[PDB]
Order: sequence, then structure tokens, then C-alpha cells
Amino acid sequence: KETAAAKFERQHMDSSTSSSNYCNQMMKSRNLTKDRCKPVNTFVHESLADVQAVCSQKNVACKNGQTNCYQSYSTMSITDCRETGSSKYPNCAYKTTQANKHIIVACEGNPYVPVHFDASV
Repeated sequence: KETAAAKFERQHMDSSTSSSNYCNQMMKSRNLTKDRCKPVNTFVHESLADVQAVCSQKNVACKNGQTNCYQSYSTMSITDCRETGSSKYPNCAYKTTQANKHIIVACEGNPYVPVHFDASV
């Protein structure tokens, strides 16, 4: 069983890799369309070190009300994936959207690392 930190990396980190086919390929290769087409997801194109560093940056309230969320001081290169209308499982179709925004992640554990991607502002 992968750790919460490992799950975050799998679901949201892509420091290496875009095209309009990006989300269609990534959502599948990262196993986010295994038992269901995940409605939306975001990939971060920054180093693991830079994203992990966000846990010591701006503390803000999480969407669920918890207080362990942090916003990045600098904007980050990200890719937003949003499922289309004519998607329909098992052929999950996604709309790929690149953007540069600040990210908000929830952190926990020892070491204190990102475990949930809360939002992009």
C-alpha cells in the first residue's frame, strides 16, 4: 500500500512532462481512471522539492475547514484536467488546460509533506 505522500506524487506530480492529449494519457497512466473517470485533477510541473517546500509557506484554511493547507508564494506551472461531456467510462475523455497559478496543498506527517491538492488560485 502506497503512502498518502506517495499517492499525492502519483496523482499530482509531473516534473518531467503539454499537448491536448496530455490529460487523456496521464489520467490513465497514473491510474486515475481505473474504477471510475475522476471528474477533475491537477498536475504540477515543478520539482518535487519546490512543491514539498510549499508546506512551510503561506498557511491558509483548507476547503474542508481544516487548517493544514498552504499556498505557494510563487505561481507554478500546472495542468488542469476536466472530464468532457461525451466522456463515458471506460473511455474517459479530458480537456487539457495549462496555466500558471499559485497552488494550495494540505500537508501532514513527519516529514511534513503534501498529501492533498486543495486548489489553484
